[PDB]
Amino acid sequence: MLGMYVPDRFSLKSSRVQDGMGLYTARRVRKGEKFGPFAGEKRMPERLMWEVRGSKGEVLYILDATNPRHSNWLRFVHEAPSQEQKNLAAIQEGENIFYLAVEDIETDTELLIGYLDS
Repeated sequence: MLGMYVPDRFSLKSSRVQDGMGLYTARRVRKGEKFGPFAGEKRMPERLMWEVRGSKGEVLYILDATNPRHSNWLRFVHEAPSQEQKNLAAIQEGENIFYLAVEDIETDTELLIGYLDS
């Protein structure tokens, strides 16, 4: 009875960086908007994963979105093949991972995560 939830400001359309679907905007994203937190299963050390680190840089745990039942729609955001295509960057605000829009994003554009650079 339940479909996986995708907010209505986004759409799944054919990805331009991988086979299958990717997450696209269905309306504009303004520079500075942030999305999340990223959801996943908390793993101890032993893509679809984010290390979560403490104030001092020590690894607290890994968030693993491999299982769709324990994650959310941020898992559909593919990695940017080259840093020029990136329009989201991962920020760890406290202990949560958020995806931050680092430029304005037009409607009908695939969201692609990468590193903040310069």
